[PDB]
Amino acid sequence: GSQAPYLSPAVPFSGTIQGGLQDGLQITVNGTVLSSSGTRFAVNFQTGFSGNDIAFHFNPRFEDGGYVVCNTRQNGSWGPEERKTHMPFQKGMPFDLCFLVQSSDFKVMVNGILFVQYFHRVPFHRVDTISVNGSVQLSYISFQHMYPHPAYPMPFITTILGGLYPSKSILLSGTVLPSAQSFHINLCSGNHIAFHLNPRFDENAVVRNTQIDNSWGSEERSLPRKMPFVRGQSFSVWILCEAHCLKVAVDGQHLFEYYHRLRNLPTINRLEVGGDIQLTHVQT
Ligand SMILES: OC[C@H]1O[C@@H](O[C@H]2[C@H](O)[C@@H](O)[C@@H](O)O[C@@H]2CO)[C@H](O)[C@@H](O)[C@H]1O
Ligand SMILES: OC[C@H]1O[C@@H](O[C@H]2[C@H](O)[C@@H](O)[C@H](O)O[C@@H]2CO)[C@H](O)[C@@H](O)[C@H]1O
Ligand SMILES: [Zn+2]
Repeated sequence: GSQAPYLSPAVPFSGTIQGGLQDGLQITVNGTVLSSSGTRFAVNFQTGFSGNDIAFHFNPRFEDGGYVVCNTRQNGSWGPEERKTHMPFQKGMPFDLCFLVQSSDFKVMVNGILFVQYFHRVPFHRVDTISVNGSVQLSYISFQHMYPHPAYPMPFITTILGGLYPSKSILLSGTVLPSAQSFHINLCSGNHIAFHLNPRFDENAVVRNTQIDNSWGSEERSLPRKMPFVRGQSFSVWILCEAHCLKVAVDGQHLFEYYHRLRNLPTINRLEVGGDIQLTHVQT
């Protein structure tokens, strides 16, 4: 069983990794590097919340042409720095950063490409905390016990085992096709669509509705700001189920609430994704 994800955690952030790091554990970080608020950010796998002991410090730096520093801190002492002289991140752009823990190292992938392989210097069992600081904003941090990035056929239909309930979250990472017209995300119950999320680029709107016995209800189109999705750009979306409504955020920014119309939450046990996007991650 994998622990629940951290949704839109505020930076600086520090959170427990339930059960500590384990061989086969994959930690996914979806966020966006700030456009004009600093020149570096870091993701740390550490022991406790002090910072004196960081088993793995992943530090992208938008300095001197861009590079990334990897190191370990033990009892306040930094070890030999391991640097990658190329920068896979971009200011103002969302990213998919995944850490795969293995017996001898951390496999670090950025937007689907293996970027760094960091051999353990400190026993990975001693890591019980993940922290994030710097010029970055977070959408979510998820956990999954293990392909790190499998191919998702479109449309993608999958079962939400156990269905919905208060505190249940659904996560999605993908990319809007450059030529995208629209795409949708449905949470279904039998022959009904409990929740329909439909971003439309041509209409420049994000439509939400419910379909009962093939009949659509009142459309909800409210948005706190401009269209959050961009053509050709990667994105992340999380849907949090509460007793009275669903809360939806895109790239870490709350977009809206959608009060339940179909109330038997456990029956909402199917997720369907279709349209003009490519999927990267899905957690149900
Ligand atoms: O409410 C979601 C469904 O909308 C349908 O289109 C609506 C359209 O949004 C509205 O402006 C009006 O023209 O009525 C249409 C038909 O109901 C979509 O066709 C359907 O796929 C859902 O997205
Ligand atoms: O090594 C990780 C650690 O680096 C510190 O900065 C280093 C710097 O990278 C190096 O070139 C210089 O010789 O020493 C500095 C201090 O050790 C950062 O300050 C720290 O936050 C970590 O990123
Ligand atoms: Zn990933």
